[PDB]
Amino acid sequence: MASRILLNNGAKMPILGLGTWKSPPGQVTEAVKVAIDVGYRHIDCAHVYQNENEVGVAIQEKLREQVVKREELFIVSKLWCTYHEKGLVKGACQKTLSDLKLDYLDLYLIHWPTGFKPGKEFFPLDESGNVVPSDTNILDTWAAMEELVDEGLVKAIGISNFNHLQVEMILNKPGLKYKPAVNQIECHPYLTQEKLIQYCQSKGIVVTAYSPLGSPDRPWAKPEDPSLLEDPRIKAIAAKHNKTTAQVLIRFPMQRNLVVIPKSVTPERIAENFKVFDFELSSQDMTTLLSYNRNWRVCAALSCTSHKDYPFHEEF
Ligand SMILES: NC(=O)c1ccc[n+]([C@@H]2O[C@H](COP(=O)([O-])OP(=O)(O)OC[C@H]3O[C@@H](n4cnc5c(N)ncnc54)[C@H](OP(=O)(O)O)[C@@H]3O)[C@@H](O)[C@H]2O)c1
Repeated sequence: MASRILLNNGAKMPILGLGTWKSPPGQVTEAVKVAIDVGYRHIDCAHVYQNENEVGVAIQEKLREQVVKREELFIVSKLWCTYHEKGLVKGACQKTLSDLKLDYLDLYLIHWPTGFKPGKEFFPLDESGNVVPSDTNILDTWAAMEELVDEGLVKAIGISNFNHLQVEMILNKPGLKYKPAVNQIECHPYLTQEKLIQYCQSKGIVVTAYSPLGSPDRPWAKPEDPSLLEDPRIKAIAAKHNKTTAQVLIRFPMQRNLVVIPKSVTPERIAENFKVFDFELSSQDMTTLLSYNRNWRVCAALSCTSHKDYPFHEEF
């Protein structure tokens, strides 16, 4: 298992990174510090997570301690939906850079294909409970992302939560300057993403699997929802390897040539979750885990189902 995957800009992206959604500001600094100590080099961030300042504190400390240098880190962030207007993209990226205390990102993603009404609220809703969209489109937002590469603010650009037709839109764009390097999508045994992964990989786009543990901390979880970490069939695979269920769930996407970004703020779990380069899942294990697909999404953006660019009406 090589620890990095080559992107279309010649850079190498660590296949195991630390997620930071719902890592509270009061805990994320320690989380990132520990992660860096134990070998994480890739950190997945976003302005919408409201903790980039505190991620930045951790990175700054570890740079100053001489634990890592900047070139060894792979820092990812994402353009939030309220900043899809071409005139807002650079300022949104620069806010992220200022909070992270960095002068470039290794990768900057369009967080969702859906643009929302610009304003202070991250999720502007109307009386029907539906999001208020913006008059933005994928191709113009992409052109604004491209300018960030041209200006040296980001080394690579990509997308997140795009369906294959939305990816195709960018790929077919007249005058395209940079292909998306990465599509970051939800992926785990209950949402195995065979078709979208095959599509992206065939196009030279690296896939990053988010919510690989099934995001048990997600805010809209219901008591009846499937729970991957507690699935006894996965516990059984883990026991056979003398590993934890999380370790199996992290190794699974790695063996599909995906990048994976498990989130924790708990130091012991951060360290444990990285110990996935000392075992292999068998063909039977992989097949069994793939067979658990139920097309069950934890991140279905249910307030956005009427947005013109909602990604999940399409099969993939
Ligand atoms: N692009 C997008 O739209 C999008 C959407 C969702 C997620 N993401 C990215 O993907 C990252 C990962 O997804 P996620 O945060 O949704 O969920 P996840 O990584 O599937 O699961 C995170 C949860 O698992 C717990 N956990 C972590 N390690 C564990 C272990 N060894 N044993 C037991 N529980 C463990 C964490 O608890 P503690 O933290 O309390 O230890 C947390 O509650 C996010 O943080 C974010 O960076 C992106």
